[PDB]
Amino acid sequence: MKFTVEREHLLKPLQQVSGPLGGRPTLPILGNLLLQVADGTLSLTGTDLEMEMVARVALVQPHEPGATTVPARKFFDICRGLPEGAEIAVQLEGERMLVRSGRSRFSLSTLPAADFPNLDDWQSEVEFTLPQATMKRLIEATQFSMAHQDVRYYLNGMLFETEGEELRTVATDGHRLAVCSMPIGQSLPSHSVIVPRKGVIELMRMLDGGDNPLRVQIGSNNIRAHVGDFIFTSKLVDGRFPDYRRVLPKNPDKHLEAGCDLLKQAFARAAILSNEKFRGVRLYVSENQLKITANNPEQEEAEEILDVTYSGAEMEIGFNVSYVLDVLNALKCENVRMMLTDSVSSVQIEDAASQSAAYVVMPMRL
Amino acid sequence: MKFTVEREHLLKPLQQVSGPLGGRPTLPILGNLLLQVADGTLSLTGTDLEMEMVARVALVQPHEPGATTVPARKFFDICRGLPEGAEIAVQLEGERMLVRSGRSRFSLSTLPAADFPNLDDWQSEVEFTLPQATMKRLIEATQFSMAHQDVRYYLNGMLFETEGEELRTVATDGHRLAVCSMPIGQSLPSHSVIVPRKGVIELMRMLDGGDNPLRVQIGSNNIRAHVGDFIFTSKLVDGRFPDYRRVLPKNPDKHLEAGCDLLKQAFARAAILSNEKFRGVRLYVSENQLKITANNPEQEEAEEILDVTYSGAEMEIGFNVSYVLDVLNALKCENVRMMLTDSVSSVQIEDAASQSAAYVVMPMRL
Ligand SMILES: [Ca+2]
Ligand SMILES: [Ca+2]
Ligand SMILES: [Ca+2]
Ligand SMILES: [Ca+2]
Ligand SMILES: [Ca+2]
Ligand SMILES: [Ca+2]
Ligand SMILES: [Ca+2]
Ligand SMILES: [Ca+2]
Ligand SMILES: [Cl-]
Ligand SMILES: [Cl-]
Ligand SMILES: [Cl-]
Ligand SMILES: [Cl-]
Repeated sequence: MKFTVEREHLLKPLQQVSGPLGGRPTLPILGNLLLQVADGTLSLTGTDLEMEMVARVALVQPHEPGATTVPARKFFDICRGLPEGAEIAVQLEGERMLVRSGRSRFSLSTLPAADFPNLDDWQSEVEFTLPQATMKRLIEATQFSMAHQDVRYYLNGMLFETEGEELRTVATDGHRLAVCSMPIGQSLPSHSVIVPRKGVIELMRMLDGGDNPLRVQIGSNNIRAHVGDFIFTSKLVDGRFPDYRRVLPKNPDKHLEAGCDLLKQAFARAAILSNEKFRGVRLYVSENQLKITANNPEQEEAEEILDVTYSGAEMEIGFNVSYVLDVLNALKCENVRMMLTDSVSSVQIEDAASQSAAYVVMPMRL
Repeated sequence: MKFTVEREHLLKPLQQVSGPLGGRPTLPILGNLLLQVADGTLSLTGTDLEMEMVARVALVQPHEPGATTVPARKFFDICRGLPEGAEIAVQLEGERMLVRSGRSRFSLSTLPAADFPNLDDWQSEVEFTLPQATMKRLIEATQFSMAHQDVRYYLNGMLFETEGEELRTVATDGHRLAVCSMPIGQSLPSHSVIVPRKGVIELMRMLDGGDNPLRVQIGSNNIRAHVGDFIFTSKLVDGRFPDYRRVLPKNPDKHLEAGCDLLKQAFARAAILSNEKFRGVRLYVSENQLKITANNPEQEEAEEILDVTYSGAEMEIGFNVSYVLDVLNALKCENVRMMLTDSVSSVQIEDAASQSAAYVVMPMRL
């Protein structure tokens, strides 16, 4: 195996296939990158045995086919540390990979490519394309509502659902939920899968905000995403994910509208004097007014009063203010709508000018 | 006690006296800010019993004299959380301190000002002034060479020495040393003191880069620095701080000059394949050439060759590459001079254009 590639044509793929900072790995070889030269292409692969990242680099300079594996971080750091425009010449010498550029020389330990884990081929059952910006919006809208290392593994992931011409994400941890839907202009089969946290992170990381579209393929136990000359694949998560349709309050009779930032800053200040564990705040809604209160065990108290748009019946309700602040921070908009029912029911929160995303927060008895 | 102050006039002082995050106070009340209204001035004080930060703010709106203490972080966060232009009205009502602005109300728990530790008065023995830029230069030149939680506490601090018309800082961890001297245009007595790590951090934090000169007072066991309407005091550290004059190599006549960035990038690449614990690299100097090599226990190897300016005798020497990189990162200059003796002696490193700072690194047997 031999190749010579310009620094700039290696750096991006090497970064693409790096994956998360974890370790120590199950096998030593999982800390290595698989390098394969065949048919005029260098392929670079990283895996943790469940997800896999593969980049392809066309080789315009002379090259010889073959494969090896090398320490991923060291190889990347070497390439990154070389000067702009550097010609990175790679070859094998016994059990080492030689990397040479100008008067810089490196010798890295290898492990056999034949020993690198090859995940099984699988069959696509659902396929669609969408802009990178749409995937970005879908994941960012909901990601914060995924559970955190819950024993119910399925809540730690994110639902991806096709219905009609829309892709939808749902995330929930039992206490609050987020759902976002976006049209992608294709007739889709009705289907849903659960992508694990680590897969969601990589789906986000692979977006570069350039013009390449995202091509997705869903199998029975896997999902693949292609962007340019990069492929990411992840296992799916088993389990039945909650139906968002059952979580949206059935028929909220009361609607409140307010400036997002004004509302956010009022909750943020009140939150300072809320219980550090339970984070409870109380809302009192009245004609065009919201009063927010908070107190903690040492009897410190916050009160905020705001003008808002509200003509419904007066009511009182408690919420975990972190959950509310999470939502207002994910809504990146001028005005918000809160859809209420009563003090023992959930609230739905949305951009006042868009129903693309909805958020549900359950009340607290206070 | 009563005052009303405009938010932006309160925020800077509150931040000035906040001190470090991640605090373990040795008395609960040290988590509180001391507020004192007297003679038309609000003073704000924070302390950990060893250092103390005091800000004074002139009160142009009605006020009433008195003192109390309140949780520091909550008070700051409340004021920071209020909108731009907010007027903050504060009133002490027994066990509670009321903080109100617009339609935002807060009540904070108080502890009596009478219970707030008052550090003893002490006598200045050495005094001088200097531009803030000179203090910044002196600290930034040497701070990185202080030890990291060494059991010899003096090594964790920074020596401040007056000699002639110069102020000098020295920092060392027992293996590498940094020293920087700057003229301050005043005839000084000969004196040296050790400022603890936390004091160095605050000396740096209190610089605003404005025209306010730094006024320094040194006593037998304390130091004080005044800038504008802010005073910082720190206890000094006991111990026998190393004499930099004995650490500088006596006759380092073999002088090598090289571009800082080229030297740095070569060391940074070689470092990748150095021992992760011991970080050893070897330097081979010869006419107008430097070769750097590194290897680790897996027998991975790096080699770098650069052109340099060198007409001395040939020699090799081993160094901890992290220490060398730390120096080159601190220098921020075009060219560097390395001043060598032999394979069992230390190296002195300087900006080739300035002798105001010097750095010493001990050799390694490799
Ligand atoms: Ca990588
Ligand atoms: Ca070389
Ligand atoms: Ca495969
Ligand atoms: Ca999962
Ligand atoms: Ca209404
Ligand atoms: Ca005032
Ligand atoms: Ca009190
Ligand atoms: Ca005092
Ligand atoms: Cl190329
Ligand atoms: Cl370079
Ligand atoms: Cl400060
Ligand atoms: Cl030579």
